[PDB]
Amino acid sequence: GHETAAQRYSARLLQAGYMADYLISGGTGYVPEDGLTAQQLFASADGLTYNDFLILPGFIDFIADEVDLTSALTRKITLKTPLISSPMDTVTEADMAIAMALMGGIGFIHHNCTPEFQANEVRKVKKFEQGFITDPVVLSPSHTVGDVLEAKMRHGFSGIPITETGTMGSKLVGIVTSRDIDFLAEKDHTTLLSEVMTPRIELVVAPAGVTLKEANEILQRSKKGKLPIVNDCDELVAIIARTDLKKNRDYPLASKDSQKQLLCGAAVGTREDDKYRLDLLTQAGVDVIVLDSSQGNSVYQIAMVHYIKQKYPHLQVIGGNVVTAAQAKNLIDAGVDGLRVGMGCGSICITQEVMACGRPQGTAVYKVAEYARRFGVPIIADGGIQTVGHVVKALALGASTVMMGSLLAATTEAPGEYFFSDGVRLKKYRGMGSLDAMKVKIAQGVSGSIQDKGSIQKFVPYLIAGIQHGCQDIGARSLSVLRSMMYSGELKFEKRTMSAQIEGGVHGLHSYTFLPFTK
Amino acid sequence: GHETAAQRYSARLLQAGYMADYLISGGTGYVPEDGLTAQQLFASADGLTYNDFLILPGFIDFIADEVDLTSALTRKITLKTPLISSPMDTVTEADMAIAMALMGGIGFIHHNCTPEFQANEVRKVKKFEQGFITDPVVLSPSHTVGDVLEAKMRHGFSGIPITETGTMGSKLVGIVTSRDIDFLAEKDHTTLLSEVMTPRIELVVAPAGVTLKEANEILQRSKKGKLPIVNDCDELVAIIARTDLKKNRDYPLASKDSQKQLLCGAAVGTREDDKYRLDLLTQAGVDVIVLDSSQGNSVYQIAMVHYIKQKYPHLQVIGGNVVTAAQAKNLIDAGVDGLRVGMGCGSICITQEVMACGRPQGTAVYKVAEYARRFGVPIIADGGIQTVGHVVKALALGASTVMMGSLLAATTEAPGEYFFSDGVRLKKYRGMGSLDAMKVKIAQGVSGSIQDKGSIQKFVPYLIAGIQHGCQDIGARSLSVLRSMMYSGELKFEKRTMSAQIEGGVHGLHSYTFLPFTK
Amino acid sequence: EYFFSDGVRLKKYRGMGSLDAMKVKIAQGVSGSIQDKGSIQKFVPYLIAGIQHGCQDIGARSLSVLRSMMYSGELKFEKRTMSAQIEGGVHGLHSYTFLPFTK
Ligand SMILES: NC(=O)c1ccc[n+]([C@@H]2O[C@H](COP(=O)([O-])OP(=O)(O)OC[C@H]3O[C@@H](n4cnc5c(N)ncnc54)[C@H](O)[C@@H]3O)[C@@H](O)[C@H]2O)c1
Ligand SMILES: NC(=O)c1ccc[n+]([C@@H]2O[C@H](COP(=O)([O-])OP(=O)(O)OC[C@H]3O[C@@H](n4cnc5c(N)ncnc54)[C@H](O)[C@@H]3O)[C@@H](O)[C@H]2O)c1
Ligand SMILES: Nc1nc2c(ncn2[C@@H]2O[C@H](COP(=O)(O)OP(=O)(O)OP(=O)(O)O)[C@@H](O)[C@H]2O)c(=O)[nH]1
Ligand SMILES: Nc1nc2c(ncn2[C@@H]2O[C@H](COP(=O)(O)OP(=O)(O)OP(=O)(O)O)[C@@H](O)[C@H]2O)c(=O)[nH]1
Ligand SMILES: Nc1nc2c(ncn2[C@@H]2O[C@H](COP(=O)(O)OP(=O)(O)OP(=O)(O)O)[C@@H](O)[C@H]2O)c(=O)[nH]1
Ligand SMILES: Nc1nc2c(ncn2[C@@H]2O[C@H](COP(=O)(O)OP(=O)(O)OP(=O)(O)O)[C@@H](O)[C@H]2O)c(=O)[nH]1
Ligand SMILES: Nc1ncnc2c1ncn2[C@@H]1O[C@H](COP(=O)(O)OP(=O)(O)OP(=O)(O)O)[C@@H](O)[C@H]1O
Ligand SMILES: Nc1ncnc2c1ncn2[C@@H]1O[C@H](COP(=O)(O)OP(=O)(O)OP(=O)(O)O)[C@@H](O)[C@H]1O
Ligand SMILES: O=c1[nH]cnc2c1ncn2[C@@H]1O[C@H](COP(=O)(O)O)[C@@H](O)[C@H]1O
Ligand SMILES: O=c1[nH]cnc2c1ncn2[C@@H]1O[C@H](COP(=O)(O)O)[C@@H](O)[C@H]1O
Repeated sequence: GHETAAQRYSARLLQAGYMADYLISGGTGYVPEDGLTAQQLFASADGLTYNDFLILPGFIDFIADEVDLTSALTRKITLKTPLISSPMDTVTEADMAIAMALMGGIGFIHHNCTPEFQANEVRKVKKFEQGFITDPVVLSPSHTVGDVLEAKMRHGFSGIPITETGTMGSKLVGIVTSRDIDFLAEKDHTTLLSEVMTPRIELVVAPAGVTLKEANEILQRSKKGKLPIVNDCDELVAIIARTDLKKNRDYPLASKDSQKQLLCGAAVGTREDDKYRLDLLTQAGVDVIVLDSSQGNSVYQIAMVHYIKQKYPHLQVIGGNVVTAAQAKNLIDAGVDGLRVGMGCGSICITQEVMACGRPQGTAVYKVAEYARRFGVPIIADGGIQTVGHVVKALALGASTVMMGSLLAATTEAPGEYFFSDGVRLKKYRGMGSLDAMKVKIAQGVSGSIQDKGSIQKFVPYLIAGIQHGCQDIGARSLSVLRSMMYSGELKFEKRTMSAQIEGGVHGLHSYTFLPFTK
Repeated sequence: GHETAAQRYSARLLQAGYMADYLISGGTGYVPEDGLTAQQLFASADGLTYNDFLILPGFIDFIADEVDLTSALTRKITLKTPLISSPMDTVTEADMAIAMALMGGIGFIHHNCTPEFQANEVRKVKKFEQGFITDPVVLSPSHTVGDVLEAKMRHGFSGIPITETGTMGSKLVGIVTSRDIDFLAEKDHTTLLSEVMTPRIELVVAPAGVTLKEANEILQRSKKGKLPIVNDCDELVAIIARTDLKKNRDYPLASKDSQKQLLCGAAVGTREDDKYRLDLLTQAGVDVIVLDSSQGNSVYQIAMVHYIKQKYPHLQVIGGNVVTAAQAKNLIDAGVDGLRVGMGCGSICITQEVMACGRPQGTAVYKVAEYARRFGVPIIADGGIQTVGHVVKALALGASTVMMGSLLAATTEAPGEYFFSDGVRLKKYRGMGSLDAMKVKIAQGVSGSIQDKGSIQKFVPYLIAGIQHGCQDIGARSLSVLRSMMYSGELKFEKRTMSAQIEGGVHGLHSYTFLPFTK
Repeated sequence: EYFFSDGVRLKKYRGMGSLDAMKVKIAQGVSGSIQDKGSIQKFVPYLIAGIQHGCQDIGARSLSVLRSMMYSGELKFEKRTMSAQIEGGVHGLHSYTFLPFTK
């Protein structure tokens, strides 16, 4: 368990020169009671959203950089950062899902596409960083230089081992890389690969059955770009690439499986066709599934959870969108590994004014997360996240991870093109029930647009630093400590009137121009 | 009664594989308590309007299309859809009242007109769709072709049976339709109808005393447009027309009486003059009456209710406007068959800031409907209905039907013309106390304008799909089940702070553009 | 389809070089939108009546006569300064609401 502000302060006093006190209480020192407990804040029976309250500051005895952001995504998946990219077609295809997994979050690929398109986008995420490359691009020596350029333009891989048959089930005869085809003139689609490959007698190779680390040290000291791995009869078993050692050095938080591939999630619906779609995604090596619906407490979703759990029992499933403990119960009881929380919040949404249904998102995160922790189930807080203060509030109220749409929209890794709407660079961002993309067919989203924010790799470390500094002013040394302080009543809250929200912002300045972060 | 979310979920589990539980309670399974009951929401003693609360989502085990929207309008009238057009001069003359009754609602014709104009607009509604046409347009053969074109331009009917004397009580001698006068040149007002009519020896006719379904089958297999009905002495009793079989096929929800005529309501005031008006409206065949006043709990209105009930005892009467149970009591006790609820809500209204009187419309619907169900009396929620979410909320709080002004204004079927005011197409919409149309003479309305929305026949199925999808996310199979869940405490509500209303809308998008429905 | 963008009914209208619907590929159109105008069968007779009344006020019995007066020098023109374009519009009214045509 955590240690109290009184215990920490008392310990820092015991580290310096500055009796019967331990006998009166002991460890439980006096702190004057101020603000509300989360139990008391929500006992009010009014719909509170992230703007309607504040967190009171604590006691600081660590630097903001020591703050641990490690988070459970599901019963069995842990991420080094609380951040998830929302499965929408204007937010997350493979470029976004790679960028989010590299910065220590995850992406879920959207399903407003064909089953084969979605499984191919998952396959692009899983192939980006590698331990042993077990299914490399291999060519036969009767091929041309034109084939090596076409392979580079079709996959993107310039380093191609050459085996006799042209598959892994064969003897290695050489390697072709970019540096031995790059200078060739346009007399390409004539020249055979035996004329250009570095031949197998010149190669540094390692014997099959080496661990990934032994093989790393062989490749590392060899100064080569690739290391082929070969069996006792001299056949090609795998390759490894120094690029992945560079990627590893460059991204110390990256969310990876045991094969050193990035983690990827995907969405599916609750139709019969989603059963086939799920089979392609599991063949593509997907790590976790979202069941992606406005109202997840349905007989159709509970059927699809039981189907996934009976067919792919090692696969992780997140139950859909819920806002009440009564909804969360039937999906936790159906056997989900996590839940998505939010309905009608979300910047592009109109569900509340179309359907009458929804809930205020601070209340929904608190009520669903307080119910879900009784069973050990993690919560994703989804939509309404406009600031790093909303992320810190969502995490403080009991969410394990936060899922963002509009905050990640109009980054360089978000799908589509910029188009410069109205004297601003301004990219498109639509919602999935938007009727802009897909019997009267009612809309539930609004087909809007968002300002440019540059790369995820520059914007997510701003989120991480904001969350860590928020935890430091609270006095929480990790996100697990922050939630422990909240359920214990140590974390205190204050409500805001309207004027309190106004004085928290920027007042009667004439001009106003904040710079978010400077590096 | 109705079956609960716990009972339904348990039943859907018993349809598959996935004990003391029945002995501990049985049927009343555990659901965690979350949100407020309607009785607890309104116990707050604060004026809540449709924007200040949300409905929490339930359990789904049916498709949204199964949702039954059948509603009581009065103690004795039932409509296949909850929707009513408000009796205002910029909303509802006969074109609107026909369009609303065809889509399974009703219209009440406005009274900012003469008694003879209002009775003629009712008569136009009652004539649009027909079983037996019992007093058809008839001519003598001694009329001219010019008289048939004049009849077509004065009534709108082309199929004119010809009887000797020229009335529906004389020997049939032929029929004239459009196809036997349409090609005639401008030598019209000379030629006798005997020269053009299909003669009685050529006609398909049916014997008087057939049922409507027997006559339908005879007309149907004949492939003619009309079927005359004739008695033993071969005089014209009635006609039927295949055009009405097409109307019946084309509009499966249409609100019809036993004679297969559309239902129509009308407004009258509480002055002594309104008795003559009421005589003419009942002559025209009107089905139901509104008594149309800002404050219905008056001695004048209670007089007029007693007069209508003593004179036309089969006629249905709706009480004025009320917002308190103390008002509702004296009108229910005077013997009304329904109540109109709302005062100072309504988009064009200023009565609250002029008179100091009114009530917040969510509270008023709840308090009046909760009092009125004790006596079996239906409620109309009137005014403030800006969205399909407001309709679902009004119905959930206990209204049986919803009456709309500004939402139906600036459709094609609403009275007046468009006039393109300020770069927007903008039809007129005014309120009935506008002083634009009806001592110092104080105004209570504001003479504004509303954007074009096309046909009622395209816009009402959008309302219907929105209400059905709203019921589906709530988990209600019908509007009766929705109100039963509300009075039982199964239906749960949350209040909204102002920031909760903000996050329910559209956030910091730059551009924003929602298509409401796609077909 | 109409899509109701900002409290106005709002059908789409683009230009054929708009890069919205078709090497740097330079764009030459802008992909805007236009307010609802109803049917061609109701709007074209307003155009026809406006053209006929314009010809009548000019004194021309047909469009061939109108062009014949122009090439002959019988048809006369006046230039407009900017203030002349302003007085040809609607002036210092507070509210303004023209009905185009009414059958
Ligand atoms: N979280 C939100 O607040 C929210 C709100 C609206 C839409 N969305 C998103 O929009 C997208 C579309 O999903 P959706 O929300 O329209 O719900 P959905 O696509 O799951 O279901 C749409 C409709 O079909 C029904 N349905 C689903 N599976 C069915 C089955 N097997 N048989 C019969 N009927 C079935 C549902 O009950 C509902 O009426 C998703 O990305 C979703 O997450 C999200
Ligand atoms: N519901 C609302 O919030 C609201 C508010 C204002 C107006 N309106 C509408 O505008 C219109 C006018 O409303 P109104 O209340 O002015 O109509 P009204 O005719 O009831 O009011 C007429 C005035 O004279 C009185 N009066 C009515 N009958 C009388 C009689 N027999 N003898 C003597 N005095 C009599 C009334 O008490 C009132 O002061 C109606 O269409 C009504 O629905 C609605
Ligand atoms: N070839 C290869 N080796 C890797 C990769 N990622 C990690 N390794 C190696 O596996 C061992 C793992 O050590 P770390 O990299 O510190 O830990 P990690 O958890 O695997 O990855 P990070 O979370 O990125 O630090 C080291 O020997 C690494 O060189 C990769 O993508 N490819
Ligand atoms: N060569 C190769 N790399 C693969 C393959 N599958 C995945 N990769 C990854 O792609 C990267 C290697 O790309 P290469 O084309 O070989 O070139 P590189 O060595 O990265 O050199 P640069 O691209 O110039 O930096 C590594 O991160 C590999 O893990 C494959 O079949 N062949
Ligand atoms: N002909 C006729 N129709 C009547 C009369 N009263 C009501 N109607 C209705 O008026 C409508 C028009 O009738 P007609 O003019 O005969 O033409 P129609 O048979 O509907 O066929 P259309 O020419 O396609 O409109 C029908 O829907 C009838 O139900 C009446 O006296 N004569
Ligand atoms: N002539 C005529 N027959 C009708 C009309 N409406 C229904 N019918 C007939 O009445 C009988 C009952 O049909 P239903 O399917 O029950 O029609 P309905 O419920 O009365 O009316 P809808 O709600 O319009 O379907 C059939 O013989 C119909 O053809 C009508 O307006 N005119
Ligand atoms: N394991 C190996 N043993 C021997 N030679 C190798 C081995 N792997 C690659 N080569 C050869 O070494 C040279 C450089 O290969 P490398 O993979 O580093 O090239 P590259 O990735 O195209 O270089 P660059 O990064 O500059 O573009 C090539 O001639 C290539 O065929
Ligand atoms: N019951 C009948 N028996 C015999 N002939 C009939 C009968 N009813 C109509 N006719 C004749 O049949 C012809 C077509 O009549 P119908 O009512 O179908 O025409 P219509 O509705 O005016 O045609 P349209 O829809 O094309 O405008 C006319 O010559 C008409 O006089
Ligand atoms: O069209 C839509 N209507 C309603 N909710 C949507 C729609 N599309 C996505 N959402 C939700 O909006 C969330 C993103 O909200 P945002 O981060 O505030 O922009 C998503 O993760 C979904 O839960
Ligand atoms: O002039 C007026 N003043 C006050 N209330 C009016 C007036 N005319 C109509 N109303 C009310 O306004 C309702 C329509 O409200 P709306 O649907 O919000 O536009 C009507 O059904 C009447 O109850």
